[PDB]
Amino acid sequence: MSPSDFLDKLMGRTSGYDARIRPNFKGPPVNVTCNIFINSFGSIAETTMDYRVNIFLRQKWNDPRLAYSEYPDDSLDLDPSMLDSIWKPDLFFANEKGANFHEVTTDNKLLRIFKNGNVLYSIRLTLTLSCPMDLKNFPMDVQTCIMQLESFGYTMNDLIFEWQDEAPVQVAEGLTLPQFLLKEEKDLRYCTKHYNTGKFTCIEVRFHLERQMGYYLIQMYIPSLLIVILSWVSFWINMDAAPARVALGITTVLTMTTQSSGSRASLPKVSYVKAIDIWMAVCLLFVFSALLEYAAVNFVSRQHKVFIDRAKKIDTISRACFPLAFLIFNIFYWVIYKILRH
Amino acid sequence: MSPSDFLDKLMGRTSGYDARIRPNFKGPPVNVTCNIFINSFGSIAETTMDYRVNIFLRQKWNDPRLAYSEYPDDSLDLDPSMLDSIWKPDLFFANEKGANFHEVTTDNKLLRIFKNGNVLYSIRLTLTLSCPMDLKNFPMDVQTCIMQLESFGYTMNDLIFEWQDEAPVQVAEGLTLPQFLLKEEKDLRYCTKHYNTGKFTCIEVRFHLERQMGYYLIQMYIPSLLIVILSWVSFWINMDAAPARVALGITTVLTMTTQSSGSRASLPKVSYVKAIDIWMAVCLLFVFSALLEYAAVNFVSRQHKVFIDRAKKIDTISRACFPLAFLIFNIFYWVIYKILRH
Amino acid sequence: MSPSDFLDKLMGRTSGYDARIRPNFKGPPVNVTCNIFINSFGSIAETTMDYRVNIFLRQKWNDPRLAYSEYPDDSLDLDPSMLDSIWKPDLFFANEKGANFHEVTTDNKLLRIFKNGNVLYSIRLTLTLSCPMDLKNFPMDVQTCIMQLESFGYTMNDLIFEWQDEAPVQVAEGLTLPQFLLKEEKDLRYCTKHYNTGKFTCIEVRFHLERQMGYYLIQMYIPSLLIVILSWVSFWINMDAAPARVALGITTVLTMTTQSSGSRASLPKVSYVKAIDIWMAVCLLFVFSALLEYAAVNFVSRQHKVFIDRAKKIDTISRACFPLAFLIFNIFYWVIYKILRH
Amino acid sequence: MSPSDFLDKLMGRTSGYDARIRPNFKGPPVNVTCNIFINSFGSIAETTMDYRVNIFLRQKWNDPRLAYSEYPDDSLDLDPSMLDSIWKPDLFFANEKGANFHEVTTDNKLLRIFKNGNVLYSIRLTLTLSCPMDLKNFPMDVQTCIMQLESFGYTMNDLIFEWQDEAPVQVAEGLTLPQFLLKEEKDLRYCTKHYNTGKFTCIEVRFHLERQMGYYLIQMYIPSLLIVILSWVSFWINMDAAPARVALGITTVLTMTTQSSGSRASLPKVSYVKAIDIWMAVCLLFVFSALLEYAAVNFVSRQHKVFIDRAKKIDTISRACFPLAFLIFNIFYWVIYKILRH
Amino acid sequence: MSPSDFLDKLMGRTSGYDARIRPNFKGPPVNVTCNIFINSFGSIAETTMDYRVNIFLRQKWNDPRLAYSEYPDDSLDLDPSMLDSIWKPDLFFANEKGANFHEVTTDNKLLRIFKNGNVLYSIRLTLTLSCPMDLKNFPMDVQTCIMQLESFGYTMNDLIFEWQDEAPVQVAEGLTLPQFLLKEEKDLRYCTKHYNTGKFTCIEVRFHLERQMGYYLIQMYIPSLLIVILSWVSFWINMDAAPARVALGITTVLTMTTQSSGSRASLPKVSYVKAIDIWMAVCLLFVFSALLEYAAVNFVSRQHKVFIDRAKKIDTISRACFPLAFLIFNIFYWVIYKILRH
Ligand SMILES: *[C@@H]1O[C@H](CO)[C@@H](O[C@@H]2O[C@H](CO)[C@@H](O)[C@H](O)[C@H]2NC(C)=O)[C@H](O)[C@H]1NC(C)=O
Ligand SMILES: *[C@@H]1O[C@H](CO)[C@@H](O[C@@H]2O[C@H](CO)[C@@H](O)[C@H](O)[C@H]2NC(C)=O)[C@H](O)[C@H]1NC(C)=O
Ligand SMILES: *[C@@H]1O[C@H](CO)[C@@H](O[C@@H]2O[C@H](CO)[C@@H](O)[C@H](O)[C@H]2NC(C)=O)[C@H](O)[C@H]1NC(C)=O
Ligand SMILES: *[C@@H]1O[C@H](CO)[C@@H](O[C@@H]2O[C@H](CO)[C@@H](O)[C@H](O)[C@H]2NC(C)=O)[C@H](O)[C@H]1NC(C)=O
Ligand SMILES: *[C@@H]1O[C@H](CO)[C@@H](O[C@@H]2O[C@H](CO)[C@@H](O)[C@H](O)[C@H]2NC(C)=O)[C@H](O)[C@H]1NC(C)=O
Repeated sequence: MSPSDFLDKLMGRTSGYDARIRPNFKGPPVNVTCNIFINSFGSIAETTMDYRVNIFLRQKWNDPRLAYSEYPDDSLDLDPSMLDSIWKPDLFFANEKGANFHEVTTDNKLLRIFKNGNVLYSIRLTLTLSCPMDLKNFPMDVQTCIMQLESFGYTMNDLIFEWQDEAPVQVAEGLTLPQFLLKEEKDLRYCTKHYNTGKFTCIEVRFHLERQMGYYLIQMYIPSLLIVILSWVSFWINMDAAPARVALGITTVLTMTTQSSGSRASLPKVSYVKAIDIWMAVCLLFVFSALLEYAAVNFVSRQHKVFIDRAKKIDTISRACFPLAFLIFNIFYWVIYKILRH
Repeated sequence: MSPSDFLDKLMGRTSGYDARIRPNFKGPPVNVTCNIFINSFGSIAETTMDYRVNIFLRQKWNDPRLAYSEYPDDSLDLDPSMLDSIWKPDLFFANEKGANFHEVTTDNKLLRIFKNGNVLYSIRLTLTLSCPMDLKNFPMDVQTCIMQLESFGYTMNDLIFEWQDEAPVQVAEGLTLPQFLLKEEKDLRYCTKHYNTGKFTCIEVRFHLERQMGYYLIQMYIPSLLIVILSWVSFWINMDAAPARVALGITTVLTMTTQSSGSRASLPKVSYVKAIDIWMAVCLLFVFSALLEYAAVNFVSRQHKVFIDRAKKIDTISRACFPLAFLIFNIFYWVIYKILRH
Repeated sequence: MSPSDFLDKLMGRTSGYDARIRPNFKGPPVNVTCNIFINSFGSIAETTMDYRVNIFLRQKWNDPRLAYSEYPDDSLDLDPSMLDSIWKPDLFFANEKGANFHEVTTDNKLLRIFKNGNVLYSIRLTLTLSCPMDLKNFPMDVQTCIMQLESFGYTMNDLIFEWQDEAPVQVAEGLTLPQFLLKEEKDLRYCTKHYNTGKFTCIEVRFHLERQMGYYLIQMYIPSLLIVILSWVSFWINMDAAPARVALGITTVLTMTTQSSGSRASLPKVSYVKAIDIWMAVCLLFVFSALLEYAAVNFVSRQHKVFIDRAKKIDTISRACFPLAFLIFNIFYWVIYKILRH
Repeated sequence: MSPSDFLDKLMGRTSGYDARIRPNFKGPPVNVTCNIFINSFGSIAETTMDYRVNIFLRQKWNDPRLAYSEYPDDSLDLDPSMLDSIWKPDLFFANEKGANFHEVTTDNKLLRIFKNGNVLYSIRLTLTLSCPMDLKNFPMDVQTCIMQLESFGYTMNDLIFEWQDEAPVQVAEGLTLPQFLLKEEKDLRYCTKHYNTGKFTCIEVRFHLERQMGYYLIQMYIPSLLIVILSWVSFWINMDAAPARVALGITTVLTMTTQSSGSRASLPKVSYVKAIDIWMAVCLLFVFSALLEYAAVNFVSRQHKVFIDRAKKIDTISRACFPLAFLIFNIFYWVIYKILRH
Repeated sequence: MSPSDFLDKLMGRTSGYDARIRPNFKGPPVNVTCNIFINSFGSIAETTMDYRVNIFLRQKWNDPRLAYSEYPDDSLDLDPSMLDSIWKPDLFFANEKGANFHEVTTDNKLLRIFKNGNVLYSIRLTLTLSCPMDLKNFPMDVQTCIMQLESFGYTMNDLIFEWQDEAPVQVAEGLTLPQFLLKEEKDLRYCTKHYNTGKFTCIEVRFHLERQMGYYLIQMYIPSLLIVILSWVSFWINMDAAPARVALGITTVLTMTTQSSGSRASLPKVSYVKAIDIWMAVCLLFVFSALLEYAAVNFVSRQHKVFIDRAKKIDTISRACFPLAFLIFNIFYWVIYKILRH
């Protein structure tokens, strides 16, 4: 017998199957088991606070009205064009901003019915899910991206969503990200919603992303430290070398400003302060104070042996004072961003 | 009895229900109560003057032709595919530039009919609403974003829109914005339209957004002030140090110009003047005048004891005159932008 | 009687109404009166030469086959889903690159039929209309944007388009533009097309846009003038101060180049010369000549009393010669761009 | 008689017209004459190698099965909704990456049938056609854009495409391009394809685009030449002026680097060398050699009358040697890019 | 006889053809032979890790139920509108993020049936395929782009995909890429998938892309080397020339920083270190050490004949030491990136 003809007998008007009535309409709720396979992951943007995924979604549930025993085959396949003749759960993604299905060649959907009445429903789709980001410690920050699966109009006494026991969420190997690193550990939660109407089923997954630091370390932190160090060689130059010392100080200030201005074009645009901003401001303050040191030294010396000793004392003190304060600032800055980060 | 079969009897040709005829076609107008739940908020742009939202819209009204008493159930659910068989209000958003519905998995729409005839209609959609912006005080500015709900072809004697009493507008917790802060207070208005045809119902909501200032303060205002201060140390250098003083002045001017040029790439593009532009121009004028001070001083001295006293008097006067004028400008600038802002 | 049932009798097969036959098929042409209400205006781009509008379009014409007298009501409303059962003009926008209708909630369309047979047809749509731009005087330029309404396949002996007498075009209050100013005066034209087939009806509107100048004046013209002025203080420095004068000249040249390079990132990208480009080049030429003046002066002096007088004469002449030529250039530049602009 | 009723008799089941059978199914092939009218032209990009057009396409062919003599009218118009009931050629654009039709108001399509059986089919559509570009001589380059019209599944013994004799291709007046100039001369070709199946008809048009040079000349070539000239004034300064000469040389190098860095942001991004790159590198090499000249001169002089003569000889030789080599390079560079360009 | 009427007899209800039943439903699997012709290739982006293609896909398989002998014609063509009445393989692209078909003029699809029952199915479509990239050696890197063809719901005992023997993959001549070079060699693989359900057929192709180096060599590597060389001329200047030597060193540092900042805007944005970053950092370290050399030399000399000899010894050693270390670094850097690259 034709499988299509058998499916017609199973789900036609003579059978009386109603696609708008859920299975077990009188008694216990329907239990749906879900799996997610992630094919691609990326397009993480802070201007819109969202990311893009391409996933495989599989749902399994039992429909006692679809049980059959006459047909020898143990499974039956349904045409994607007739999927509206069967009951399906009204799943939707809560934090979703855009989605679509895939139609290249044939429609990317599959539905299978077994002898006992179990239904397997696997579909492929692309999502744009929103995720808030903090960026308060931007060079050293960890972000969490979630994905919520919810029912639209069924309460907990009608529909229940559960994760699989073996492997709910899997990620294809070889995926890379230009800016982040996706950790292998994932969390499965129960974010049940409580409204006036009642409780609504909802399951959640969490992804942890860590940002790499090599480019920032080699392109922003090291040159700033080198410029700050170069600003210290003024204290080792003779005090009667004003056209050299003043020029060196002002050119170090200019170099610091050009470095900071160049670094701004390749950073996220936010209105609040970040750790790299704090570092940049402190380096600018250091190279700014280095010039006032020599300004104070030149005035005291010109004032008319005691005067020329006091001017030299300031240089000898500064030679050891400036690196010590810089080191104290460095250790304070690094411990609170590499330890106080959980 | 099947709920779908009962709905067919209620809204079929035998019943004679007409979807193109509003409820109470002869007498009083229809009253519609509206709720809005905001899921996401962002994508605020000044180039296009618009923002993006993802909302839940709920409408409630009474239809006496849909009252039923035979069916034991107190509520009935309608299939989203047959929503064209029932009368719905012709609501639309007046300041909308783009909208779409959501179809991932099942269509994201719901319609419920109660025994007395009340109808609940909840749908999910994404909007692109336009909002004019001023940006005349750009670092310290407050913007207001509105959302207008209007009827397309029904006058006030046929259709009336009202807000809920309990909670018209709600916002999901945890929403963040890269540039603005959304205040918790919202306004509900009655922006009724008066045309030649007649009065048309319209309700409005207002959102207040405040821009943060930490990044601008730490990256634009402070370095400019530091450069202006550095330009003042020329007055404390010996007047016979022309290769030092001239070089310091011209390098401070160059540093100011590089800072201003670097800051321009990360600002909104408008054709009118802003407060940050005023600040930048004043700082440039100060560092420009500092060099002319020394130009005047070098000429008077070379002219051939009275001459060398007059040159020193200018330096001694400038040492106190320049910071005083800068302080006066600072307090004048800050009070009119932090007080005269309502 | 049901209005829908009456409309069925009026426009059914028993009536014999044909939607593919224009009114007055044998005799005089159909006269259509048009109104346009503009809701939003913006997204003006020079890379693609186009702008975006959101408008309300209303058309009115008389159909003698739709006259009715039995029904007491003075007006009848047609369902948007059945709009294909009535004859409508084949209007289209000639300079249009993209358009779409609005479907949020219900379709944004309306059709009304009166007793005498008059038809009112109001619809809402979004356009992307193309407009060529010159940008030859870019800081001080006026652009004109047009909007053409044309018939696709009807000649002047079948279809005629006319503007309203009272108010063809209206603009909603409160619209702002980030770069331009929209003048309140509009033009109504008759841009009838003449082809081999015959004359085709076409009406036109014109919008005048003026660009603001405050940002450009405060950020490009003033700093360049300040740098040019700073380049003149070399003539007031002692001629035996080569490490000061040469450094000041070359640093002014460098500052001019940095200002010009920074200003380029925020300007329209075209391949022809603009007024701001002319100004930038002239300022660079001035600061370039200022250094050659001192180069000539240093050589004549070293050559071995008559020689040291000739060198001083050049400085004394230049002190008055350079600002005079700059002033002459300034007045010549400004009069031809603020007067010869119509 | 109704024209629609006559068309029904002409192309109904009683007539037996088959839309899947080409005219003259047994004998000679069908000859189709094509016209193209271009409404807009632009959006030329090198990152994607494509351009955008909005055109009117007209096709004419003879169908002997559609000849009529009973109806007095000499022409008949077909409804755009019933265009699938008639045979049309399967034309498509070979180098097309994206296309769509226009539906604002009514569908922008037209089909007319004459008494002898001739068919006129005019439609409006938007294309995104791909064009490879070289950019090897980027400031002075000419690009050619093509447009291929091909049949999908008909060989030369079934379908033949021909251009019109009078005016195949026309361009609307007033079109402007921000970067290129469209020449008035166009080419018509026969790019017939030869495959295993057989010969397939294909016609081609070519457009020639020339890039303007005013902006590049006034903003890149002239300032570089001015900086190179400024680097030559070191040879006219006294050899015992090291803090002036060294500073002038290094500042000219820095100015050259800043100019080159600023110019890079507004150029096409390719991985191969361009003429502007060659010019930039040569200018940098010149300003680099100018400093080594003075480095060599200072060492020879300090070495301890014969020594001080040799140092002066180098300066006197360089004063004439450097501009001569620069002039030779200039004429060599310009002749091979303005003559060897065909 | 009409070919459409013959096709109706062949694939109608009287024939009993079922489009949901694969050929040879009881026995051996179906063998499908595939060809791919690439029309365009480009839009390679590292922010989204994907590329765009426009291809022709051809599939051939044998259907014994479609064999015919009555009709004299050796081939029959099927209408694209009725393609759902025939069985087609459920091919899909595994690494695909977006796809669409082409409808300009007629639909771009073709299906032919021969006498023995063979089916030829050629269609045109556009893809957006994802490809991970490394960019760890960014100036000198080779990337591989794949394209996977897979079945959605058929195991290896039902459906098998094979490449053609003669020419599976062909590329149109004249294709260019702004950044890469496409090698002429391609690979054909068998990437069969093993799941819990069973084995699924899958074929793969690989494309090798090489990045050109001319622009990077002429714009980044050469100027950095020139600046490093210019930093070495300090060792040939007299040690008592502090205002010259210090200024030259600090200006070389500033020039290096400006070059590095300018080069950053035109590079891919990643968070890990690249070869160009390593080169930039080493050049900055060299120009940084050159200034400390003179700082050490000036202090030793001022300390108060033995002292003035030790200071000169450092300069004489550095004159040969610095270029030697630079050369060693250069050869080490180039051999490990031009040899250790496979
Ligand atoms: C769906 O799962 C729930 C949870 O296991 C089932 O509800 C339980 O059913 C068992 C019967 O074996 C009862 O003993 C439990 O008390 C039920 N749980 C609760 C909280 O009441 C439910 O039966 C399942 N649905 C179906 C159709 O089997
Ligand atoms: C919709 O609301 C309006 C406003 O309350 C109702 O109009 C009023 O109806 C009451 C009857 O209880 C009258 O006493 C008032 O005079 C009415 N207001 C006005 C301004 O005339 C209207 O009845 C409501 N619609 C329905 C169907 O109940
Ligand atoms: C549409 O408008 C035109 C222009 O007014 C009408 O044509 C005129 O009709 C009057 C009749 O009252 C004649 O006296 C004029 O000579 C006509 N103008 C021309 C140029 O011939 C036309 O009648 C209108 N259409 C309809 C249906 O009334
Ligand atoms: C389409 O055009 C071709 C080319 O002119 C026609 O083929 C020619 O027909 C004439 C008959 O007048 C013959 O004398 C020529 O020998 C034909 N050319 C070739 C190359 O064989 C063809 O007849 C035209 N199609 C129709 C339907 O008229
Ligand atoms: C599809 O191709 C496969 C592989 O060649 C065919 O399977 C083989 O069929 C031959 C019969 O000529 C057997 O001798 C081989 O043992 C088969 N291979 C295996 C691995 O069992 C298959 O018959 C082809 N399908 C059709 C419909 O002809």
